[PDB]
Amino acid sequence: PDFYCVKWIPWKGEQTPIITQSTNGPCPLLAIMNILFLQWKVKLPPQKEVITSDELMAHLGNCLLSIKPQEGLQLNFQQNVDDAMTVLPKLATGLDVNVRFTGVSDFEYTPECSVFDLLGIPLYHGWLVDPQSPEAVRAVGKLSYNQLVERIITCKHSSDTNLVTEGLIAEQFLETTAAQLTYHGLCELTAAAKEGELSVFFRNNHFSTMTKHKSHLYLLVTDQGFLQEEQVVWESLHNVDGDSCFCDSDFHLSHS
Ligand SMILES: [Hg+2]
Repeated sequence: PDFYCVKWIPWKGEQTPIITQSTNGPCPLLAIMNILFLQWKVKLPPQKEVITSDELMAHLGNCLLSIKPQEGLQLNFQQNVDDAMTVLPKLATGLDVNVRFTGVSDFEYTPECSVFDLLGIPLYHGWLVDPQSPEAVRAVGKLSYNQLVERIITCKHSSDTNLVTEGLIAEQFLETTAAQLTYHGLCELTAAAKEGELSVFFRNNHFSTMTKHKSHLYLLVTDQGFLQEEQVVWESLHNVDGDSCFCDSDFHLSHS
């Protein structure tokens, strides 16, 4: 959380910085910031090696406050900026994220969602309930995750056996989809993402910087272990869980 290592890479033919972490924390700061660095919206002095949160925060503050309104939600805009600013300091420490299983862009709104929306950064997750299993669909339905854990507990202590049944139908779905990415999710997520756009991907209380390229998904390699490995930049998100290929800045294969 204190200091982060900067990694310089040849992004779109220009030396561009990227921020690394070994810690694997639940801070979306780096996910958001790396997107901004990749879009050249923040620039660092060429020599830079290490960076603090307070700099990144500063850079982010300026970035949000420098957004000119450009066509739609008017009184919302000004509240969203104020919402973004009030929650801005939380982005360093960590964040509760309550997904919904109804679609890849679906969360319970908290004001931290304003920062993504202001900056035009999509937030996605892959924890989707399958249409194929329609008992789980019925049991989960409208509910978000933290609502589903409440209802599961409520369903245990019900005397009605219908509810107690569904309380297990749902408790199954979380047990079977424990790694928070279903195959149905990965398909829907791929189709959803705009080719060559940067976005943030949520899974197991981690935020990753994501993009789509030749209609395949890749995540940025935040890992500090590959700090020296300039040729290791993107990692494929082709399978639901397992083996994955690494790529350089231009999406060509690479090895260590
Ligand atoms: Hg959020």
